[PDB]
Parts: sequence; structure tokens; C-alpha cells
Amino acid sequence: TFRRLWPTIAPFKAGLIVAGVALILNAASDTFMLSLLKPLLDDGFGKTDRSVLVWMPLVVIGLMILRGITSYVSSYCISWVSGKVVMTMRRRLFGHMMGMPVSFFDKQSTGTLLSRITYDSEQVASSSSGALITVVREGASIIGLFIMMFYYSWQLSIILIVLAPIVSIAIRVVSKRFRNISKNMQNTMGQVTTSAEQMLKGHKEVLIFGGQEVETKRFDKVSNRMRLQGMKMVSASSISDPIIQLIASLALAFVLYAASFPSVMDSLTAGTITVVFSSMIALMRPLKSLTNVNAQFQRGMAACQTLFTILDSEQEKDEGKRVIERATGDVEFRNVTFTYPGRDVPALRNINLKIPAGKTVALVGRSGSGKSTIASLITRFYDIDEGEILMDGHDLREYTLASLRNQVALVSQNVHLFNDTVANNIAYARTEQYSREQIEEAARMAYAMDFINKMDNGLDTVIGENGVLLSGGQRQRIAIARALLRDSPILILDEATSALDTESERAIQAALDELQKNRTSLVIAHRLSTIEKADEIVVVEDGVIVERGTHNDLLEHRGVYAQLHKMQF
Amino acid sequence: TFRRLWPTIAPFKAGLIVAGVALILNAASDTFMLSLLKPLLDDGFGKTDRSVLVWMPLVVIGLMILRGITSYVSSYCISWVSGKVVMTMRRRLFGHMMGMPVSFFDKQSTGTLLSRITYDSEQVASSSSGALITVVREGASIIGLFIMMFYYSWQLSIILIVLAPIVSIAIRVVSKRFRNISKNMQNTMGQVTTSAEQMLKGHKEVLIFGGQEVETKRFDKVSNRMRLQGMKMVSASSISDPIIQLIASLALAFVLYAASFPSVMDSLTAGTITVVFSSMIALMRPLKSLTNVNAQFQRGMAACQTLFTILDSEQEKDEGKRVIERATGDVEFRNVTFTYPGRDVPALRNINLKIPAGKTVALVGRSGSGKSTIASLITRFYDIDEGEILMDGHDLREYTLASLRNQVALVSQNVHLFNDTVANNIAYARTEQYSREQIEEAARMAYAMDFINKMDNGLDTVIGENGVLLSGGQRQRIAIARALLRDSPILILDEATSALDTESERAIQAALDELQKNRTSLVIAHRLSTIEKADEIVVVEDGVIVERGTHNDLLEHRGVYAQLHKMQF
Repeated sequence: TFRRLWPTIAPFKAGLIVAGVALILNAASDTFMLSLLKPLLDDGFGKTDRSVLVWMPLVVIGLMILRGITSYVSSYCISWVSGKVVMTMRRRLFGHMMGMPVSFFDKQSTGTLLSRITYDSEQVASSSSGALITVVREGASIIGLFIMMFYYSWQLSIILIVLAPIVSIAIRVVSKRFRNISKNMQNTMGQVTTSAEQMLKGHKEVLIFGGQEVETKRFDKVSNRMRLQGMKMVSASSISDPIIQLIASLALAFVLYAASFPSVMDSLTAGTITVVFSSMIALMRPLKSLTNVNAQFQRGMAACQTLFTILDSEQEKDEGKRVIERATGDVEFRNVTFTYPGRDVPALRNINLKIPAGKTVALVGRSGSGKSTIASLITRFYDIDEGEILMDGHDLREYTLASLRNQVALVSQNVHLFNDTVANNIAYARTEQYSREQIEEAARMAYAMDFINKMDNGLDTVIGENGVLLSGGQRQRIAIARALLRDSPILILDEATSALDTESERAIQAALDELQKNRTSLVIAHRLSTIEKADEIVVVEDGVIVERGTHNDLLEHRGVYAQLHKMQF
Repeated sequence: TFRRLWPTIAPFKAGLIVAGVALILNAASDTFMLSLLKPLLDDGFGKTDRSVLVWMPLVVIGLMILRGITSYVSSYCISWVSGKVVMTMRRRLFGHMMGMPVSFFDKQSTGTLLSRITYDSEQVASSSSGALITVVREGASIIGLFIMMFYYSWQLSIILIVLAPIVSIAIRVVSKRFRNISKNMQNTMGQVTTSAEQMLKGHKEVLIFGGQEVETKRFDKVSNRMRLQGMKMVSASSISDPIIQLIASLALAFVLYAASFPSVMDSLTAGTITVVFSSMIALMRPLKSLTNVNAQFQRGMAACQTLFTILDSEQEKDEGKRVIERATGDVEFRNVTFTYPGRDVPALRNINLKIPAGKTVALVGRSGSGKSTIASLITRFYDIDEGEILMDGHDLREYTLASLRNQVALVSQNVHLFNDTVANNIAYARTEQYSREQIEEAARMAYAMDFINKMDNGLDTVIGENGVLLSGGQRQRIAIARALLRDSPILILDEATSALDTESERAIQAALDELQKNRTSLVIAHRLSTIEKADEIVVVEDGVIVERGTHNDLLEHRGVYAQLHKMQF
């Protein structure tokens, strides 16, 4: 079907061949243990007394240490190639889902996207290789049980191949007829049940009119009708199994009658009838399991398309070659509007904001404007439908994604901690380039050394989740230390932190001043210090900016930001 | 357990003993048909005799027209007692639910209260009889096999009972140990999966920091641990079944080895070992179905305590003996405070509201808080928390429910139509009192005559749901005709029509004024005409009365009634 997957299995097909060789030896031990019923009964019990009952017990054991060694060698070699293909494809999904647009992660999929490398990726090898186990076992124990019936007694087996289909089609006809007789009876049962429901609903009408005696008499015959129509879907469902069992037993009677004729019984005996009639019983399970072998391989490969779509989806756009070494320039928004991919209401209207070099600008949007959305466009997480953002005089779309994003740091509250010791969590993606002494100086400059010195291993202690689990106040300043080390020219402050606790706010502000000393800082304003010290203030009500004026005039004249300040104070 | 149900079954116990002797006859045909493997393999096939193969094709038929005639006489004589027990207990649940206070129906839902007489009532007899179909059958197909086995070979069948518990407890021990190991490994699998989830979440930090190559190298070591740990749950779950099969095979080898010894056995003739071993296989099913029997009988009484809680619950309070023939008096709410039983916010404050004889009043309000529920108080559908409703100088609580409910009628849009020809629908609970001529006169005077002639049979045609499904206006006219025919001296007009249907509104108003010549009326205000010609106007403002004067002064002084007019105009 979608078996472009095979190229990722062929490198490990040597495991599949072993697990197939050890799967026809597991199936040839199912039919070589039924074949013992011939020596057991014909030769070991009836014909004589001994000599076959002291040899066979160990052949039952020795055919179950070969059924338990080929049921494990065939479950380890289809669990090694089914684990090395759910690893060369779990690791290609993640090699894609770490270089594609945030839109996909924008709650288009959050937790189900771990179900596409943990569940819908192990259902591509727990069902596309569980449909090779049951097309080489049950499919080699069907063949294995046809060179056994036709070898012990072909005359009797060929009958069982003629009556098997007739019996099966007759049983299917009867069963479907009685599944249709019953089905059209449940319709009437539902009609009467709905009629009773039409009685319960009018409870108030029954009460007020004094009909508690008339209504209960109309249930004396609506409940006596869902009985008689309930005694007839059990007089039509319990009359099916007797009929199908009688049909099946008629074929047993016919086979036994055929064996009575001298032309069949000569080479039949009492042991060659048990290996033939007790393998067709053993031939039911294989044939039943073979039916669900294209309803698995199309279920375990239907999940190989939900993720082969992700594996070839559109990654982030790198259509640009304007790299930058250090962005020592202004940031300007020109006719910039933005809409959430997947939404029709434009999140941003006409925006014209400039961030001069070295000078910080602050945003006040306490009314849920979406100030967070403008902060995302500068880093090119999102793409703007219309407008242009010029950094150093050139639009970001011309800028290469890697270099553009290298020159900006998201210093925010909800930062993410990597499950690694906090020395690459500070020099992340640059641990090779930056020495430990530089990391120490960065932590000292941001004054973040206090949290890391108090913990156990010092600086080489795992800081990520499911580990030390440092508090939000401590988590915040690790990002400031990161920025101090990577020296991003542009700063994107969130400042959503509402924590006023001492030992948190004092150090946070101390490191914030150092970071913004000489950084073009777009701030999401919630603190008074940055509001009153920022070179430019902008208040955004919704979409377009309403007042692009500095703090003095904005505060003095009411406008909009002064109302939000009255809310502040 | 909660077998107060037995008195309901006892009158039909003569159907539970014909389904008992028809299941022990069904089980005696499972073990008398396995017993034929001895004559077949020893006298028919083991020898050259064809005779034992000429009567058996029929005994295997004559025992399947006795297994199919006692598998249907055992499903009719127990589907007749499981049908007549969910019939004298369905209509005992409905003989109660139609005489008990309204708080239940809104507390529960008609959807649920139908599952208590359609599903949870047939789950009592579909599980308390499926737990007798497998205590008398599988308890007779397990004594028909412990007898056949010991009759055919008492020596082998005692080793098969000594070794059964040993290799069942050993199998259970092995299976539970490997289940514990699998769960221990699944814990670590979940741990690594959560570690990967902590990887995906930090997508934005990966993008901005340029760590697309460091976060794919750390997945190279997390996926390689999901695999190596993922293939250890299949190297510890596929190593269990081989062992629990090798243990069973050791049991088989021991039994065969014992059969070798001349003293203990070798009275077996290749059919005495098949009717024993192949009955032990047939004895597994009637033990798996016997362990779940008390998990059924406690599921068929876990859904029977529900029906004995709904039954024998608190029915509507008839704690009042005062009986009124015709209530030609005034209805006064005095300090009536009411809260929805099941709610804590009162819907009525101190309420005073007098309806004098012959004079209609109109309740004015739009919110519906303490407005539509006032109508329910006169009929005593609900009970007020404090206060009293004096009707003809007596409180309603003193009045008997039967003699009170018949002196009041709700004429509203949401009237429920009974599944009956529209001559009792109009004369509910009074068919024998009023002749067809009176019904015709009531319909003519109520201007419901037009809808009657233009239908199937006039006043002899089913009108309710599951029938003709007449429109809302026609049902409203039917309700008005019912009010005229019953002559209830108190009137509870809802007036929620809110429609201007042509050629029906004029007749509706005609019948309204025909009703309001007598019959003191409490009207929920939604029509200007009824408001204008109202003797007294009462205005409710979200649970309190703001105005009690008539309309003439309420309109001039804006207050709130003129606010209702503003909403109107």
C-alpha cells in the first residue's frame, strides 16, 4: 500500500529472514505434535502396551523446547527489526518536527504529536510486522496441516475439503438470515421503547390531570408488548445456534458415514482419524487469523500514512540568503499585519514601529491585545501575510533563518529547560565554542550563580524536568545568563512575571539592567521601572497601535495608556 | 445479595425448573456425545467393524436434535421468566414513577429514567438468569465430565486431577511474575516517553537557539533507549508463553509416562484415552464460564439495587385530607419562598400575590427567575420552603393532591400529547364521565373543530407522537379544549406562543377570551392583549415583586412594567 517504508526495513531484513526461518519451525512443531497422535493411539495404546509411551513423553517435551526456542527466537528477531524500524522512523519524524513551522506546534498538535512518535510509530511495526508473524506461522501451519491430513488419509481429507466449504456457506447463510430476522425485530422493540419514552415525558401532564390510573393501564399493554417483542428476539436468536450446530453435525455424520464404506476405512484405523479430525480443529485458528491479515497490514500501514505525511510536510521556509554576523542596527515594522494561520481575524493590523539601535521600546497591552504575537514575528517564528520587518535595512524574509534567530533572545517567564546539566543549558547549541570559564562569567554577570551553587553537583547538575525541578524564579534568570553569554543584539522581554518576592525580584531586576545595558529591547511591559525607563512606549489596544508616543506625553495626556496606568495605580 | 426480587420470580418458578431439566438434559448431551469417542475409536475404527460406524452418524444427529431441542426449550422457558420478571418489575417501576414528585424527573433525565425500565431492568434478568444458565448447565456439564472421566479411566482421571491444580498454580505463578516484570519495564518505558515529551515541548527554544543539531543528537540517545527498553518488554513478555506451555507440556509428558506403567494404567484402549483427555479439554470451558458467574450475579443485582432505590423511594406527599369539589375562591400566595429542590439559591423572595374570584391576573416578567416556577406552586408540583398558598381559605398542603390537581389546568405551548385517539386526549381520565357529544361541544366551543374534520377519522384518530404529529398550534387548541371540557376553575395560561401564525392566532385569542369569562387566570406575560385586559398586574424582577398595581398606573409611572412595554415597543 504505502510501502515506501520498506527502504527503512531492508537494512535490517536479515532479522526478518531469521524470524521467518524460526517461524516455520514453530509452525512445523504445531503439526509435528499433532502427528504424534498417530503413534500414541494407533501404536502405543491400542496395538500394544509399551515401547511408544516411554519414547513419546520426551518427544512432547523436546517439541516444546523447540516450540519455546523458535517462539522466542522468532519473537526477538521481529522485535529487533520492529524496534530498529520504529527507531529509524521515530528519529526521522523528530528530525522533521524540530525544523518545521511553529504553526504545527501551535496547538494544531501538542500531546498527540508525541502519540505520533510513541504510539502511531510503534503501530507501524506492531501491526505491519504482527501481520507477517500471522502470514508465516498461520500460513505455514495451514500448509503444515495439509501435508498431514492428505498424508495420513487423503480419502478422508478430501471429503473434509468438500464438506468444509459447503458447511461454512450454509452456516453463514443461516447466521446472516437470523442476524437479519433479529435485526428487523430490534426495530420494533425500539419503536415500543420509544412509545414508552413518550409516556414518561408527560409526567406533569399525567399528574395534573389525575391520569395516574389511565397511564398505568397504558403501560400494562406497552410493557406487555416489549415483552412479547422481547420474547421473539430470543426465540429468533436462540433458534440460530441450534440450527448451525445441527448443520455442522450433519457434516460430521456424513464424514463418519463415508468412513463406513470399505473404500476409505482400509487405511484409516483409529489413529489416522484423530490426526485428521483433530487437525481440522487445529486448522480453524490459522484460517481465522489469516482473515485478519489484511485488516492489520492496512491498519498498521494506515498509521504509516498519518506520519509519512508529517515526514514530508512543509518545513520552515529558508528562502533567504541575507546572513548577519552581528545585528548592530535598528528594527523597523512597516505596514506589518499578521493573522494566525488557521484563523481569519487578523491578529495584527497596520503596525509601524521602529526600535532604534541601543534604545529600548516597551509595549502595554493589558487588555489582551496580543502583544505576544508581535514579539514572535521579529524572530520569524510566524510569517506575516503583508508588510515587512526591516533589520539593518533589509526584510527578515531575506534574512536566513539560522542567522536571524541567532541574533535574538527570548528572555521570558515560561522558558524551557533542557534535560542536561546546567552548563550546556547556558551555552546551548554552542557548548563547544564557549568554555566553562565564559559560562562562569556569564552566570556571575547575571548573578545566577546563587541557585546553581546551592545545589548538589554544582554547575554540572541536571537542571531539566524530572530532575531538580527548580522554581520559576530560579528558572527565569538562567535565561538572562544564557543571553549574557550569547550576547544577542536584540532582546525580546516578556516580563509577564508577577512574582514580587524578594530574592527573586531584586536579582531579576539587577540582571535585567545588565542585559539591557546595550541591547535593542522590545519589552512586553508589566513593570513600572522598564515602563518609566524605556526610550519609547507604545500602547496597543487591539491590532493597530493607538498611541506611538514616549512615556512623558503618553502618561500626561489621558489617551489609552493613562487609563491602563490608573488601572495600575 | 439483594434478593427481595425473588417474590417477583416465584409465581413463574415453573418456568425456571423446565429450563433446569432442559439444561441438565443439554449438558448430558455434551458429555454423552464425547462418550461416543470410545465406541468410535475402539469398536468402529480400531477394529474392521463398519457397523459401529453406521449407527453413530445418527447418534451424533439424534444427539444434536436433542441438543438443539433442549437448547431452545431452555432458551424459551427462561426467556419467558426473564421476560415476565422484567415485566412485573418494569410496570412496578412505572406504577411508581408516575405518582412521585417532579423533582426526580428533572433530577434524573427521561433518557436515564427510560434506561431504568428498558436497560437496567432487562439487565437484572439478563444477568440474574445468565448466572443460572451457567450454574445449572456448566454445573451439569462439569459433573457429566467428572463422571465420564472416572467411569472410563479412574486411574488416569485422578492423575489428571492431581496434576491439574499443580500446573494451574504453577502457570498462574509464572504468568503473574512475568506480568509484574512487564509492568516494571513499562514504568521505565513511560519514563523515557515522558522524557521525549519534555523534548518536544521546548520547540521554540530549539528553533531560536539554533539547537536543531544538538536536540537531534540527544534524541539519537533517547530513541535508542526507547528501543532497547522497548525490545525488553517483548524479550520479557514473549518469554512467558513458552514457559507456561512448557509447564503444561511437562504435565502432559508426566501423564503419558504414567500411562506407560502397566499397573496404574494400560486398561485404556486408544478411545479410553481420548474420551478422557478430550473431555478435559471440554472441561476447561465449563470452568472459565463458572468463575465469572458470581461476577455476573453481582452485576445483575448491582443493577437491581438501582431499581429498588428508584422503587420504594419517597413518593409524592399526600399529607393532606381537605377535599374540594369546585374551587370557586381566591388563590393567595402569602410569604411564599421557594427554592428548586436540589438548589441553594432561592427562586422566590417574600412573595405576596392574590388572585380574586372571577378576576384574572397577569404575572409580568422576562428573566423567568421565580416567574415560570410560580405557576408550578398552585398545582403543588413543587413544595415551597416557607409561606403558604391559601386557596378557598385553606392552604394547599392541607388540600389532597387528587382533589387539588383537577381544579387547575396549564394551557401552554409545551403540552404533551398522549398516544391515543383524540377523544381521550381531550377527555383524559374522564372518558367514562363525559360522552362524545360533550367532547364535540368542547372542541367546537374551543375552536378546535377545524383541525378535527381535516384528519383521518375526526375524533377517532391517534393524535400523539408515533402517529399524526400535529403542529404546535393544534396541540395548544387541543389543550384549550381540554380546559373547557374539564372546567377547571383555576387557569394557568403560559402564553409562550410568541408566534403570529395566520388563521390560528385569531382563533387562539377567541378561545382565550372564551376561557377568561370565568376561571380565575394566572398569566405569564408575553402578549399585549392579555396584559391590557388584566384585572391586576404583578411584576416579578428576578425573584422579587417590584409592582403589584394594575396596568393603568404601572404604565404611566415607568417603573418596570413600562420597561416591559419598552421591550415590547
